[PDB]
Amino acid sequence: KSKLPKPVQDLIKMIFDVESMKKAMVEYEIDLQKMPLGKLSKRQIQAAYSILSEVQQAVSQGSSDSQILDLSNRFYTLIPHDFGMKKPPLLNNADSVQAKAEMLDNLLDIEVAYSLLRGGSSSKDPIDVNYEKLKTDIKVVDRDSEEAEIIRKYVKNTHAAYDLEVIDIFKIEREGECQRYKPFKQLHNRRLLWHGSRTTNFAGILSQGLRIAPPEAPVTGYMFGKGIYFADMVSKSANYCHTSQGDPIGLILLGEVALGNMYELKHASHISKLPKGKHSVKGLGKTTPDPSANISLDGVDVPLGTGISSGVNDTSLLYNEYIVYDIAQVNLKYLLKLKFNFK
Ligand SMILES: NC(=O)c1cc(F)cc2[nH]c(-c3cc4c(s3)CNCC4)nc12
Repeated sequence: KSKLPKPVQDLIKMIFDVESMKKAMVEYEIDLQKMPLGKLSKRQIQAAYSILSEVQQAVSQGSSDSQILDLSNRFYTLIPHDFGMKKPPLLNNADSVQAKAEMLDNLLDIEVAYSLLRGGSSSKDPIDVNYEKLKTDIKVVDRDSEEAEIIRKYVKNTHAAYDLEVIDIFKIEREGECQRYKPFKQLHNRRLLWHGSRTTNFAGILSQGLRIAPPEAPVTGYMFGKGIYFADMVSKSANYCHTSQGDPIGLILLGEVALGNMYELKHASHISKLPKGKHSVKGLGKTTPDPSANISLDGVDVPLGTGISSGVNDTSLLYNEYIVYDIAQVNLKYLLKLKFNFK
C-alpha cells in the first residue's frame, strides 16, 4: 500500500484513468479497432496536423471542392473514424479544422499518459509507482493556511452556468522547472494566473510542463498565435476543462507567469515574434480584476480583486488573457481539483 496522502492518490488515479482515455476516443468517434489506445503514434498525429494545416490553407484561399474533399478525405484516411449511421463531416471551414486540431492536442497527451503508464519494470504500490513517473513533487495544501485561503478567495472573486467549489489544492514542483524559470524571475510583472485543460491531459502536462502547439498544427482559434494562454478569471480558464455534468470534476493550474513588458492588444493578432522589449501579450477584456485588491503571495502578484469595468473602448474580449511564447516563462505552482456545480 501507498505512503501518499489520500487526495494525492486519488489525483494519480484520475489522471492515469484508462477508462477516461477510451471514453475520450469514443466521444471523438475514433475507430478503436483501426486505431487502438495502445497504438497511437506521435508520428501519425504529426502528419494529421499538417493535413489539417493544408485543409485550412485550401479553405482560406478558396479552392476546388475536389481539393478540399481530397484533403478532408486524406485526414480521415490517416486518423480512422467510425461515425455509425452518419457520413464523416466535411472539413471545409475554420470551426471544423479547429475541433479536429483540438482533438489531436488531446490525443497526444493521452498517448503520453498511456506510454508512461505502460512503461517501466513489485514491492511498491502502483499508485506510488505511477506517481514517480510524473517527475513532479505533489503536496497537499492545508485548508487552514493563508495559501489555501488566498487561493479560495481567488476562485470566489473571479467566478462570474455553474458554481465553483475547491475540493483539493496541491502544491506542485515539476523537475527542472525551478532552474528553467530562474532567469525569468528577474522580469518584473510576475503574476499568478489560471490555466485550464482537460483531465486526460494532466499526465502530459505534469511530466512535460505546459507546451506550445507544434508548427505542423493549424493556428485556427489561437487569437494571439501559438503560445501558452492564461486568465486572471477562474471562469475563463475553467471552460477549458471541458467538464461534463456527467463528471463535474475538473483540474486547473495556477502558474507564476513572468510577463515582463506586456504587448497589449484589443483584437486578434497572430503573433510570431514580439516587438523588442515586449515579453508577453495581454488581451484586454471589458472586465478586469479590481487592481486595488491586488495582493502578494511569495513575491508574486495575485489579481484576485472582484471584477470591475476596465474601460477599454473597442474590445473583442469579455475578460483579459495573457500569452507567453517561451515555455520557460511559466512556473507551475498549484493544481486545484474543482467541483463544478451546474445550475
Ligand atoms: N487554457 C486556459 O486556461 C486559457 C485561458 C485563456 F484566458 C485563454 C485561452 N485559450 C486557450 C486555447 C487553447 C487552445 C486554443 S485557444 C486554440 N485551439 C487549440 C487549443 N486556452 C486558454
